[PDB]
Amino acid sequence: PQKPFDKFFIDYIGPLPPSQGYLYVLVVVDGMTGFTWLYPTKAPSTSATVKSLNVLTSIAIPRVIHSDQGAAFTSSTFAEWAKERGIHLEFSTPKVERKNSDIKRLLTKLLVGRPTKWYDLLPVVQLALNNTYSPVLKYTPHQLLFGIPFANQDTLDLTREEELSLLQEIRTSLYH
Amino acid sequence: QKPFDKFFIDYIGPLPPSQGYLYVLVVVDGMTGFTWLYPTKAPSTSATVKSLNVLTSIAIPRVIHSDQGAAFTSSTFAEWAKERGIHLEFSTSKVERKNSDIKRLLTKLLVGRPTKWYDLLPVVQLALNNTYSPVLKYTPHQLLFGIDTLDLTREEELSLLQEIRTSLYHP
Repeated sequence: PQKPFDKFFIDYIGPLPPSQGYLYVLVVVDGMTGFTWLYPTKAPSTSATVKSLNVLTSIAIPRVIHSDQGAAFTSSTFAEWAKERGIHLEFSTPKVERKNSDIKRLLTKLLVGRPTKWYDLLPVVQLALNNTYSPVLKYTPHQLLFGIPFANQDTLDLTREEELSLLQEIRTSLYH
Repeated sequence: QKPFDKFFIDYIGPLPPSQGYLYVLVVVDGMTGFTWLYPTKAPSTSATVKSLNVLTSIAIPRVIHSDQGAAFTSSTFAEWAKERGIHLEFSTSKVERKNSDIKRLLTKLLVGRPTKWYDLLPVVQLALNNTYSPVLKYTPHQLLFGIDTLDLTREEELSLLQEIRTSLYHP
C-alpha cells in the first residue's frame, strides 16, 4: 500500500510578475498524502528543478516522479539525475488533480494589488494548503505526512497581519 | 518540547568550489536533532533567508539560535525574523552539545570529500537523519515524523554510512 514520498507529481506554475527576481513556482505534490512543496525559481529549468528536488530528496528518495512534457523534465540532464538517484520518471498522457488547480487559482488571486510580493507570501500559501482539509479525506496533508510542530493550531503560528489575513483568504477559497 | 521550537543555524565552509557552491547552511532542530542542509554560494543573509523560507513553509519556528556570523547579525535578517514572528537569539544543556557534535561530524564528512561534497549533500543529510544515535535512542527522522531507508548501494553512499556509523558507535 502506497507510502508518503513514494511518488512525486511536479509542475511549473508561471511566469508570474517578477518578485525578488523569481518568476516561477516548482510545485511538488506527494502522491499518497497530498502534501505540497512550493519552490520559487527564476526559470522553469532542469537546473532549478534538480536543485529544488536535491533539497526535497534529502528527506526521502521517491520511487517515481510524474510530470508533463515541460522542457525541464524531458531533458537528458533531468533523466540522468533521476537515473543516478534510482528514481523512475513518469510522463502524463491523455486529489492531485484538484491540488494543482487550486494553486494556480490561489496564486492568481494573491497577486491582485501586490504583484511583486508573491515570493514573500509563498511560505504561507504552502502552509495553508497543507493544513486545510480536503472534501473526501479525513486528515490534512500535514497530518498524513507527520503522523496523527505548531505552537498554535488555529493561526498556524502566523503573527504578521498580512500573512494571517492571507491564511483567511486561502481558507475562504478552499472551503467555499 | 515540540519539533520546530528551536532551530540552531550555522554555516560550514568555504569548501572547495563545486558548480559555484562553497558553503552549507546547517539547520538543526532542537528537539529532534533533525538536520537540514542547503548548499550556498556565500554565507550571506540572502542565502539564509532563501533556505529558511523553504523550511518555514512547513512550520514557523519559535526561536532561531545562531552565533555572531555576518549572515545572522544583519538588520535584513532581523527584519525577516521579526516579520515571521521568530525570536532571534545569539550565543555569547543537552541540546547545545548535540548540535555541536552534529557540526563536527558534518564538517569531517564534507571536508573529507573535497570534490564530491555538493553532489553528495542530500545523501549526507539522509544518512545522518536516518542513523540510530545512542544519545537520542531513535533516528532524528523518527522523532520528527512519528515513531531500511538506508538501503543505499552506491560506493560513495556506503562510504558515507560507514563513516557516520563509526563516528557514532566506536568507543
